[PDB]
Amino acid sequence: NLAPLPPHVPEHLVFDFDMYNPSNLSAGVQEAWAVLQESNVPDLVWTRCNGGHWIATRGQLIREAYEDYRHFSSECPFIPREAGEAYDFIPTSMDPPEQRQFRALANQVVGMPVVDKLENRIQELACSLIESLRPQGQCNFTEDYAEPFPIRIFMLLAGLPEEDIPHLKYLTDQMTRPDGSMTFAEAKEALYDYLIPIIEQRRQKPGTDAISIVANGQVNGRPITSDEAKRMCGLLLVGGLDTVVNFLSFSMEFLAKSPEHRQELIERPERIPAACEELLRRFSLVADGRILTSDYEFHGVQLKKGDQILLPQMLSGLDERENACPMHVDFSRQKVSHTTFGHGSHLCLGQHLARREIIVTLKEWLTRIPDFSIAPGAQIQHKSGIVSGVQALPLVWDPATTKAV
Ligand code: HEM
Ligand SMILES: c1ccc(-c2ncc[nH]2)cc1
Repeated sequence: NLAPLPPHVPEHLVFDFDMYNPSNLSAGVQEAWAVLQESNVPDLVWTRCNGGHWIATRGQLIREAYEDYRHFSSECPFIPREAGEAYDFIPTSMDPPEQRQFRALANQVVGMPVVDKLENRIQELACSLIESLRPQGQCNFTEDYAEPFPIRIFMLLAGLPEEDIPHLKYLTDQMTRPDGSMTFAEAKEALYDYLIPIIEQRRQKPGTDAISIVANGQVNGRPITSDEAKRMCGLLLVGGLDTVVNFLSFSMEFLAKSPEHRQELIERPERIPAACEELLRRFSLVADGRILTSDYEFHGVQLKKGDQILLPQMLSGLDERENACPMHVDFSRQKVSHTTFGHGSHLCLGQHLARREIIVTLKEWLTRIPDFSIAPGAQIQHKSGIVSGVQALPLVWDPATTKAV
Protein backbone atom coordinates (compact mmCIF):
# COMPACT_ATOMS: atom_id res chain seq x y z
CA ASN A 1 0.00 0.00 0.00
CA LEU A 2 2.04 2.77 -1.60
CA ALA A 3 0.76 6.32 -1.81
CA PRO A 4 1.02 8.14 -5.15
CA LEU A 5 4.24 10.15 -5.30
CA PRO A 6 3.86 13.84 -4.46
CA PRO A 7 5.01 16.26 -7.15
CA HIS A 8 8.20 17.45 -5.46
CA VAL A 9 9.69 14.03 -5.02
CA PRO A 10 12.43 13.03 -7.50
CA GLU A 11 11.64 9.46 -8.46
CA HIS A 12 15.28 8.46 -7.96
CA LEU A 13 14.79 9.32 -4.32
CA VAL A 14 12.07 6.66 -3.88
CA PHE A 15 13.03 3.72 -1.62
CA ASP A 16 9.92 1.93 -0.32
CA PHE A 17 10.74 1.02 3.26
CA ASP A 18 7.93 0.00 5.61
CA MET A 19 9.03 1.07 9.14
CA TYR A 20 6.31 -1.25 10.45
CA ASN A 21 7.28 -4.28 8.38
CA PRO A 22 10.70 -4.04 6.85
CA SER A 23 11.82 -6.67 4.42
CA ASN A 24 14.65 -8.50 6.18
CA LEU A 25 12.85 -8.97 9.52
CA SER A 26 13.86 -12.58 9.94
CA ALA A 27 17.59 -11.64 10.01
CA GLY A 28 16.98 -9.23 12.89
CA VAL A 29 15.46 -5.80 13.22
CA GLN A 30 18.61 -3.62 13.21
CA GLU A 31 19.77 -5.72 10.23
CA ALA A 32 16.40 -5.00 8.49
CA TRP A 33 16.76 -1.23 8.89
CA ALA A 34 20.45 -1.19 7.91
CA VAL A 35 19.43 -1.99 4.34
CA LEU A 36 18.75 1.79 4.10
CA GLN A 37 22.52 2.27 4.51
CA GLU A 38 23.65 0.07 1.64
CA SER A 39 25.47 1.79 -1.26
CA ASN A 40 22.46 1.81 -3.60
CA VAL A 41 20.55 4.01 -1.19
CA PRO A 42 20.64 7.77 -1.31
CA ASP A 43 21.17 9.48 2.10
CA LEU A 44 17.67 11.04 2.17
CA VAL A 45 14.91 8.88 0.67
CA TRP A 46 11.19 9.02 0.11
CA THR A 47 9.09 6.04 0.99
CA ARG A 48 5.57 5.54 -0.20
CA CYS A 49 4.40 3.27 2.58
CA ASN A 50 2.70 4.62 5.67
CA GLY A 51 1.46 7.45 3.54
CA GLY A 52 4.71 8.76 2.17
CA HIS A 53 7.41 10.41 4.18
CA TRP A 54 11.16 11.08 4.05
CA ILE A 55 13.76 8.99 5.98
CA ALA A 56 17.23 10.42 6.75
CA THR A 57 19.61 7.37 6.61
CA ARG A 58 22.82 8.78 8.01
CA GLY A 59 24.12 9.74 11.34
CA GLN A 60 25.00 13.21 10.11
CA LEU A 61 21.66 14.13 8.73
CA ILE A 62 19.71 12.67 11.72
CA ARG A 63 21.74 14.73 14.18
CA GLU A 64 21.29 17.82 12.01
CA ALA A 65 17.56 17.36 11.61
CA TYR A 66 17.33 16.80 15.38
CA GLU A 67 19.27 19.96 16.19
CA ASP A 68 17.19 22.14 13.79
CA TYR A 69 13.83 22.53 15.57
CA ARG A 70 12.96 25.59 13.50
CA HIS A 71 12.53 23.50 10.34
CA PHE A 72 11.92 20.13 11.85
CA SER A 73 9.18 20.31 14.42
CA SER A 74 8.16 17.84 17.11
CA GLU A 75 4.60 18.83 16.51
CA CYS A 76 3.83 15.64 14.56
CA PRO A 77 6.57 13.19 15.50
CA PHE A 78 4.95 9.91 14.72
CA ILE A 79 4.28 8.38 11.34
CA PRO A 80 1.72 7.70 9.93
CA ARG A 81 0.28 11.23 9.96
CA GLU A 82 -2.99 10.51 11.77
CA ALA A 83 -0.85 9.20 14.63
CA GLY A 84 1.58 12.19 14.66
CA GLU A 85 -1.46 14.42 14.63
CA ALA A 86 -3.22 12.76 17.58
CA TYR A 87 0.15 12.80 19.36
CA ASP A 88 -0.02 15.37 22.19
CA PHE A 89 2.42 13.97 24.79
CA ILE A 90 4.58 16.51 26.73
CA PRO A 91 7.37 17.47 26.29
CA THR A 92 7.67 15.33 23.14
CA SER A 93 5.13 17.17 20.97
CA MET A 94 6.62 20.60 21.65
CA ASP A 95 9.53 22.65 20.43
CA PRO A 96 11.89 24.97 22.35
CA PRO A 97 11.34 27.41 24.04
CA GLU A 98 7.99 26.12 25.31
CA GLN A 99 9.36 22.56 25.64
CA ARG A 100 12.00 23.71 28.16
CA GLN A 101 9.73 24.43 31.13
CA PHE A 102 7.96 21.08 30.86
CA ARG A 103 11.26 19.16 30.48
CA ALA A 104 12.55 20.86 33.64
CA LEU A 105 9.58 19.37 35.49
CA ALA A 106 9.79 15.81 34.08
CA ASN A 107 13.46 15.98 34.93
CA GLN A 108 12.50 16.41 38.60
CA VAL A 109 10.75 13.05 38.60
CA VAL A 110 13.17 10.86 36.51
CA GLY A 111 16.46 12.79 36.80
CA MET A 112 19.82 11.52 38.13
CA PRO A 113 18.87 12.34 41.76
CA VAL A 114 15.77 10.08 41.63
CA VAL A 115 17.78 7.16 40.16
CA ASP A 116 20.43 7.68 42.83
CA LYS A 117 17.64 7.19 45.42
CA LEU A 118 16.06 4.15 43.75
CA GLU A 119 19.24 2.25 43.28
CA ASN A 120 18.89 -0.23 46.13
CA ARG A 121 15.40 -1.14 44.97
CA ILE A 122 16.68 -1.67 41.45
CA GLN A 123 19.42 -3.97 42.67
CA GLU A 124 17.09 -5.60 45.11
CA LEU A 125 14.45 -6.41 42.44
CA ALA A 126 17.02 -7.69 39.98
CA CYS A 127 18.66 -10.07 42.45
CA SER A 128 15.26 -11.30 43.49
CA LEU A 129 13.80 -12.01 40.01
CA ILE A 130 17.08 -13.66 38.99
CA GLU A 131 17.55 -15.89 42.02
CA SER A 132 13.97 -16.98 41.62
CA LEU A 133 14.71 -17.96 37.98
CA ARG A 134 18.06 -19.61 38.59
CA PRO A 135 17.09 -23.09 39.77
CA GLN A 136 14.59 -23.61 36.92
CA GLY A 137 17.18 -23.86 34.16
CA GLN A 138 14.65 -22.14 31.88
CA CYS A 139 12.66 -18.98 31.27
CA ASN A 140 10.91 -16.76 28.71
CA PHE A 141 13.24 -13.82 29.43
CA THR A 142 10.81 -11.43 27.81
CA GLU A 143 7.95 -12.34 30.14
CA ASP A 144 9.94 -13.57 33.13
CA TYR A 145 12.32 -10.62 33.53
CA ALA A 146 12.41 -8.09 30.73
CA GLU A 147 8.84 -6.93 31.52
CA PRO A 148 8.62 -7.32 35.34
CA PHE A 149 11.98 -5.72 36.11
CA PRO A 150 11.52 -2.29 34.56
CA ILE A 151 7.73 -2.19 34.98
CA ARG A 152 7.64 -2.77 38.71
CA ILE A 153 10.34 -0.14 39.33
CA PHE A 154 8.24 2.24 37.34
CA MET A 155 5.00 1.24 39.12
CA LEU A 156 6.87 1.93 42.35
CA LEU A 157 8.07 5.32 41.15
CA ALA A 158 4.68 6.43 39.98
CA GLY A 159 2.84 4.81 42.90
CA LEU A 160 0.57 2.75 40.58
CA PRO A 161 -0.82 -0.75 41.07
CA GLU A 162 1.04 -3.74 39.65
CA GLU A 163 -2.39 -4.99 38.73
CA ASP A 164 -2.58 -2.28 36.06
CA ILE A 165 0.44 -3.63 34.17
CA PRO A 166 -1.29 -5.66 31.47
CA HIS A 167 -3.72 -2.98 30.45
CA LEU A 168 -1.05 -0.27 30.34
CA LYS A 169 1.32 -2.62 28.54
CA TYR A 170 -1.21 -3.37 25.75
CA LEU A 171 -2.07 0.31 25.19
CA THR A 172 1.70 1.16 25.02
CA ASP A 173 2.25 -1.60 22.44
CA GLN A 174 -0.47 -0.21 20.12
CA MET A 175 1.20 3.22 20.12
CA THR A 176 4.65 2.02 19.10
CA ARG A 177 3.98 -1.26 17.24
CA PRO A 178 0.44 -1.00 15.90
CA ASP A 179 -1.43 -4.26 15.59
CA GLY A 180 -4.38 -2.97 13.58
CA SER A 181 -6.57 -3.50 16.64
CA MET A 182 -6.60 0.10 17.65
CA THR A 183 -5.91 3.46 16.03
CA PHE A 184 -3.36 5.73 17.82
CA ALA A 185 -6.10 8.15 18.98
CA GLU A 186 -8.16 5.33 20.58
CA ALA A 187 -5.06 3.93 22.37
CA LYS A 188 -4.18 7.44 23.44
CA GLU A 189 -7.67 8.09 24.77
CA ALA A 190 -7.81 4.90 26.83
CA LEU A 191 -4.45 5.63 28.48
CA TYR A 192 -6.02 8.95 29.23
CA ASP A 193 -9.29 7.62 30.80
CA TYR A 194 -6.91 5.69 33.00
CA LEU A 195 -4.87 8.72 34.12
CA ILE A 196 -7.45 11.48 34.60
CA PRO A 197 -8.99 10.18 37.85
CA ILE A 198 -5.56 9.38 39.28
CA ILE A 199 -4.40 12.90 38.46
CA GLU A 200 -7.53 14.41 40.06
CA GLN A 201 -6.88 12.47 43.24
CA ARG A 202 -3.24 13.64 43.41
CA ARG A 203 -4.07 17.29 42.86
CA GLN A 204 -6.35 17.00 45.90
CA LYS A 205 -4.29 14.59 48.03
CA PRO A 206 -0.66 14.62 47.03
CA GLY A 207 1.83 11.89 47.76
CA THR A 208 5.55 11.79 47.04
CA ASP A 209 5.14 9.68 43.85
CA ALA A 210 6.09 10.98 40.35
CA ILE A 211 2.45 11.56 39.50
CA SER A 212 1.72 13.79 42.51
CA ILE A 213 4.91 15.75 41.81
CA VAL A 214 3.93 16.26 38.10
CA ALA A 215 0.27 17.03 38.99
CA ASN A 216 1.15 19.88 41.39
CA GLY A 217 4.25 21.25 39.61
CA GLN A 218 5.03 24.74 38.35
CA VAL A 219 5.58 25.67 34.71
CA ASN A 220 6.52 29.25 33.86
CA GLY A 221 5.75 30.51 37.36
CA ARG A 222 2.17 29.21 37.29
CA PRO A 223 0.70 25.86 38.29
CA ILE A 224 0.49 23.15 35.59
CA THR A 225 -3.03 22.52 34.33
CA SER A 226 -4.65 19.10 34.57
CA ASP A 227 -4.48 18.44 30.78
CA GLU A 228 -0.78 19.34 30.93
CA ALA A 229 -0.18 16.79 33.73
CA LYS A 230 -2.29 14.20 32.05
CA ARG A 231 -0.13 14.72 28.96
CA MET A 232 3.23 14.61 30.77
CA CYS A 233 2.30 11.54 32.82
CA GLY A 234 1.05 9.75 29.71
CA LEU A 235 4.54 10.14 28.25
CA LEU A 236 6.28 8.96 31.47
CA LEU A 237 4.31 5.72 31.34
CA VAL A 238 4.77 4.66 27.69
CA GLY A 239 8.18 6.27 27.83
CA GLY A 240 9.68 3.42 29.87
CA LEU A 241 7.04 0.65 29.99
CA ASP A 242 8.34 -0.07 26.44
CA THR A 243 11.86 1.02 25.74
CA VAL A 244 13.85 -0.72 28.56
CA VAL A 245 11.85 -3.86 28.25
CA ASN A 246 12.77 -4.40 24.56
CA PHE A 247 16.34 -3.14 24.95
CA LEU A 248 16.99 -5.91 27.57
CA SER A 249 15.79 -8.71 25.37
CA PHE A 250 17.94 -7.60 22.39
CA SER A 251 20.97 -7.51 24.70
CA MET A 252 20.13 -10.77 26.38
CA GLU A 253 19.56 -12.46 22.99
CA PHE A 254 23.01 -11.39 21.95
CA LEU A 255 24.52 -12.56 25.29
CA ALA A 256 22.88 -16.01 24.99
CA LYS A 257 24.66 -16.43 21.65
CA SER A 258 28.10 -15.05 22.50
CA PRO A 259 29.94 -16.93 25.16
CA GLU A 260 33.07 -14.87 24.84
CA HIS A 261 31.10 -11.73 25.40
CA ARG A 262 29.71 -12.99 28.73
CA GLN A 263 33.18 -14.13 29.87
CA GLU A 264 34.67 -10.81 29.09
CA LEU A 265 32.17 -9.19 31.40
CA ILE A 266 32.72 -11.79 34.11
CA GLU A 267 36.49 -11.38 34.20
CA ARG A 268 36.74 -7.64 33.69
CA PRO A 269 33.65 -6.09 35.29
CA GLU A 270 35.23 -2.65 34.95
CA ARG A 271 34.13 -3.03 31.31
CA ILE A 272 30.39 -3.22 32.00
CA PRO A 273 29.78 0.54 31.49
CA ALA A 274 31.57 0.36 28.14
CA ALA A 275 29.73 -2.83 27.12
CA CYS A 276 26.48 -1.08 28.05
CA GLU A 277 27.13 1.77 25.58
CA GLU A 278 28.20 -0.71 22.90
CA LEU A 279 24.93 -2.67 23.38
CA LEU A 280 22.99 0.63 23.30
CA ARG A 281 24.69 1.38 19.96
CA ARG A 282 24.30 -2.07 18.46
CA PHE A 283 20.76 -2.85 19.67
CA SER A 284 19.42 0.72 19.32
CA LEU A 285 15.68 0.56 18.81
CA VAL A 286 13.72 3.77 18.52
CA ALA A 287 12.55 5.45 15.33
CA ASP A 288 10.53 8.65 15.35
CA GLY A 289 10.64 11.92 13.35
CA ARG A 290 9.59 15.50 12.68
CA ILE A 291 7.32 17.69 10.54
CA LEU A 292 8.57 20.42 8.18
CA THR A 293 7.27 23.84 9.28
CA SER A 294 8.01 25.29 5.85
CA ASP A 295 9.66 24.72 2.49
CA TYR A 296 13.31 24.02 3.09
CA GLU A 297 16.18 22.63 1.11
CA PHE A 298 18.22 20.11 3.05
CA HIS A 299 21.29 18.37 1.70
CA GLY A 300 20.09 19.33 -1.78
CA VAL A 301 16.58 17.89 -1.48
CA GLN A 302 13.41 19.92 -1.53
CA LEU A 303 11.26 19.44 1.56
CA LYS A 304 7.81 20.90 1.33
CA LYS A 305 6.14 22.36 4.45
CA GLY A 306 4.00 19.61 6.06
CA ASP A 307 6.16 16.75 4.86
CA GLN A 308 7.01 14.28 7.64
CA ILE A 309 10.53 12.88 7.87
CA LEU A 310 11.60 9.75 9.83
CA LEU A 311 14.91 10.42 11.64
CA PRO A 312 15.77 6.94 12.94
CA GLN A 313 17.73 7.14 16.21
CA MET A 314 18.52 3.51 15.49
CA LEU A 315 20.60 4.22 12.39
CA SER A 316 23.20 6.73 13.48
CA GLY A 317 25.43 4.18 15.28
CA LEU A 318 24.79 1.44 12.73
CA ASP A 319 26.22 3.91 10.10
CA GLU A 320 29.67 2.85 8.94
CA ARG A 321 30.70 6.50 8.51
CA GLU A 322 30.28 6.72 12.32
CA ASN A 323 31.29 3.28 13.57
CA ALA A 324 33.72 0.95 11.74
CA CYS A 325 32.31 -2.63 11.46
CA PRO A 326 28.95 -1.57 12.82
CA MET A 327 27.22 -4.89 13.17
CA HIS A 328 30.10 -6.29 15.18
CA VAL A 329 29.81 -5.93 18.96
CA ASP A 330 33.21 -4.79 20.41
CA PHE A 331 33.40 -3.81 24.08
CA SER A 332 36.72 -2.06 23.55
CA ARG A 333 35.90 0.35 20.74
CA GLN A 334 37.71 3.65 21.16
CA LYS A 335 34.48 5.66 20.46
CA VAL A 336 30.94 4.31 20.66
CA SER A 337 28.96 6.92 18.68
CA HIS A 338 25.15 6.52 18.83
CA THR A 339 22.03 8.62 19.24
CA THR A 340 20.11 5.84 21.07
CA PHE A 341 18.54 8.27 23.59
CA GLY A 342 18.02 10.90 20.85
CA HIS A 343 19.60 14.17 19.93
CA GLY A 344 18.89 17.82 20.31
CA SER A 345 16.56 19.44 22.78
CA HIS A 346 14.61 16.21 23.26
CA LEU A 347 17.44 14.01 24.51
CA CYS A 348 16.01 11.37 26.79
CA LEU A 349 15.38 12.28 30.43
CA GLY A 350 15.07 8.61 31.27
CA GLN A 351 18.53 7.67 30.11
CA HIS A 352 19.98 7.57 33.62
CA LEU A 353 17.25 5.27 34.73
CA ALA A 354 17.73 2.98 31.71
CA ARG A 355 21.51 2.72 32.08
CA ARG A 356 21.10 1.77 35.80
CA GLU A 357 18.59 -0.98 34.95
CA ILE A 358 20.94 -2.26 32.16
CA ILE A 359 24.11 -2.36 34.19
CA VAL A 360 22.36 -4.02 37.16
CA THR A 361 20.76 -6.69 35.05
CA LEU A 362 24.03 -7.56 33.30
CA LYS A 363 26.16 -7.63 36.47
CA GLU A 364 23.43 -9.44 38.37
CA TRP A 365 22.57 -12.06 35.75
CA LEU A 366 26.11 -12.97 34.80
CA THR A 367 26.90 -13.49 38.43
CA ARG A 368 24.21 -16.09 39.09
CA ILE A 369 23.82 -17.62 35.61
CA PRO A 370 27.07 -17.19 33.72
CA ASP A 371 26.27 -19.90 31.13
CA PHE A 372 22.99 -19.92 29.27
CA SER A 373 21.79 -20.33 25.75
CA ILE A 374 18.74 -19.99 23.50
CA ALA A 375 16.45 -22.94 23.72
CA PRO A 376 16.96 -25.56 21.01
CA GLY A 377 14.56 -25.04 18.09
CA ALA A 378 13.56 -21.62 19.23
CA GLN A 379 13.14 -19.09 16.49
CA ILE A 380 13.45 -15.50 17.88
CA GLN A 381 11.17 -12.96 16.18
CA HIS A 382 11.86 -9.24 16.17
CA LYS A 383 9.14 -6.70 15.52
CA SER A 384 9.45 -3.19 14.05
CA GLY A 385 7.83 0.21 14.67
CA ILE A 386 8.53 3.36 16.65
CA VAL A 387 10.05 1.10 19.34
CA SER A 388 11.26 -2.25 17.98
CA GLY A 389 11.09 -5.39 20.11
CA VAL A 390 11.59 -9.12 20.61
CA GLN A 391 8.44 -11.31 20.72
CA ALA A 392 9.67 -13.94 23.25
CA LEU A 393 13.11 -15.11 24.38
CA PRO A 394 13.32 -18.81 25.38
CA LEU A 395 16.55 -19.38 27.36
CA VAL A 396 17.82 -22.68 28.82
CA TRP A 397 20.69 -23.40 31.22
CA ASP A 398 22.02 -26.13 33.52
CA PRO A 399 21.20 -25.24 37.16
CA ALA A 400 24.31 -27.06 38.24
CA THR A 401 26.27 -24.28 36.55
CA THR A 402 24.62 -21.49 38.46
CA LYS A 403 25.71 -19.69 41.54
CA ALA A 404 23.30 -18.59 44.23
CA VAL A 405 24.16 -15.42 46.12
C1 HEM B 1 16.38 1.94 26.45
C2 HEM B 1 15.60 2.86 26.87
C3 HEM B 1 15.16 4.18 26.24
C4 HEM B 1 15.40 4.63 25.00
C5 HEM B 1 16.13 3.91 23.86
C6 HEM B 1 14.77 5.94 24.88
C7 HEM B 1 14.75 6.69 23.74
C8 HEM B 1 14.26 7.98 23.67
C9 HEM B 1 14.41 8.85 22.51
C10 HEM B 1 15.04 8.43 21.18
C11 HEM B 1 13.85 10.03 22.84
C12 HEM B 1 13.72 11.30 21.99
C13 HEM B 1 12.51 11.30 21.00
C14 HEM B 1 12.42 12.55 20.20
O1 HEM B 1 13.45 13.33 20.11
O2 HEM B 1 11.27 12.71 19.72
C15 HEM B 1 13.40 9.93 24.22
C16 HEM B 1 12.78 10.94 24.96
C17 HEM B 1 12.23 10.83 26.21
N1 HEM B 1 12.35 9.66 26.97
FE1 HEM B 1 13.54 8.14 26.71
N2 HEM B 1 14.14 6.27 26.10
C18 HEM B 1 14.45 5.20 26.93
C19 HEM B 1 14.03 5.12 28.25
C20 HEM B 1 13.22 6.01 28.91
C21 HEM B 1 12.83 5.92 30.30
C22 HEM B 1 13.21 4.75 31.22
C23 HEM B 1 12.06 6.99 30.53
C24 HEM B 1 11.37 7.44 31.87
C25 HEM B 1 10.06 7.26 31.95
C26 HEM B 1 11.92 7.76 29.30
C27 HEM B 1 11.37 8.99 29.15
C28 HEM B 1 11.62 9.94 28.16
C29 HEM B 1 11.17 11.29 28.13
C30 HEM B 1 10.39 11.93 29.31
C31 HEM B 1 11.54 11.84 26.96
C32 HEM B 1 11.25 13.26 26.43
C33 HEM B 1 12.25 14.38 26.65
C34 HEM B 1 11.90 15.74 26.06
O3 HEM B 1 10.97 15.77 25.25
O4 HEM B 1 12.62 16.71 26.42
N3 HEM B 1 12.70 7.15 28.33
N4 HEM B 1 13.71 8.70 24.70
C1 LIG C 1 10.78 7.67 22.59
C2 LIG C 1 10.20 6.41 22.54
C3 LIG C 1 8.82 6.29 22.56
C4 LIG C 1 8.00 7.39 22.69
C5 LIG C 1 6.49 7.26 22.72
N1 LIG C 1 5.53 8.20 22.77
C6 LIG C 1 4.30 7.52 22.74
C7 LIG C 1 4.51 6.24 22.71
N2 LIG C 1 5.82 6.06 22.74
C8 LIG C 1 8.59 8.65 22.67
C9 LIG C 1 9.99 8.81 22.71
